[PDB]
Amino acid sequence: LEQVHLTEDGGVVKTILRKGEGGEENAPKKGNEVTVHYVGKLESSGKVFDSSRERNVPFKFHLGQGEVIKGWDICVASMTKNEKCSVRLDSKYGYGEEGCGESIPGNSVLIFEIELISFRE
Amino acid sequence: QETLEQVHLTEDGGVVKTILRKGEGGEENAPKKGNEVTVHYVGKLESSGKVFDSSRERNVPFKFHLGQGEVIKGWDICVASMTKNEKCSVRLDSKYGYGEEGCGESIPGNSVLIFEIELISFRE
Repeated sequence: LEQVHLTEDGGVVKTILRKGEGGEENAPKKGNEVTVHYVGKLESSGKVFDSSRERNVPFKFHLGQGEVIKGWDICVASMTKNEKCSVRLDSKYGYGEEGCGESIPGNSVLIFEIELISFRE
Repeated sequence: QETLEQVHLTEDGGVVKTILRKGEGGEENAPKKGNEVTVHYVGKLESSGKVFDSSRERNVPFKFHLGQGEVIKGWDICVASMTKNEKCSVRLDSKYGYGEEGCGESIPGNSVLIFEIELISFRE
C-alpha cells in the first residue's frame, strides 16, 4: 500500500497502483500539456460516469491552470511518467455542493483511475 | 452596440447565436461532425455576469471533437453552425447547459449561460 495524502484535509488521496519512472525530470510542470487516460466513478454507487478509455481517446489538458477540477490539478502534478493511480477526491476538490449535470450529484466523492501517458510543453 | 441579427439554432429559443465577427465564407470553411475543432471561449452567467471559465485567460485554445456529446449540448449545436474565424455570443438555456444540477461553485442550477466563442480552426 501507498496512499499518498496530497492535501492535509484528507480530500485528495492518491493510491499508487503502478509506480511511474520516478525521476525528478519525470513529473509534468505547470502549463505543460499532459496526456492521460482516466476512468471516473462516484464513490457512493461505484458507477463509472466518464471514461476516456471507453471513448478510446486520450484526454489532454494543461496542468495547473484550472482547466480541470482542483483534485485533478493536485493529483497529476504529483505523478511521474507512466504512473497509474486511483485518486479519491472529496467534493471540495471536485464539483462541491453544486454537483455537475446529470451524472454527479452535489457533495459527491469522486474516484478516478488516472494513467499519466506523456507530457510536453 | 451595433444591431446584430440573432440566429435561433433550436425551435425552443434555448440556443440563440449572435455573430460578432463573421467568419470565412463557404462550406470548406464549416466544420463537420467528428472534426477536431479549436476554439477560444469566455463563459459567463447571464444573471450575474460572472465569468466561470475562460480559455482566453489561460491563453490556451480549447480542442474537442464536434458532435459527440463531449461538450454541453449548446456547444455542439452552436459550433456546428460556425465558420472558420467566426466569433459569436451564444445564449444557452440551462437545458442546453448544466441543467437542474448546475456545475460547481460558479454555475447554479437552471442557469442561462452566455459564451463568447471564436472558431480558430478545425481539422479532420
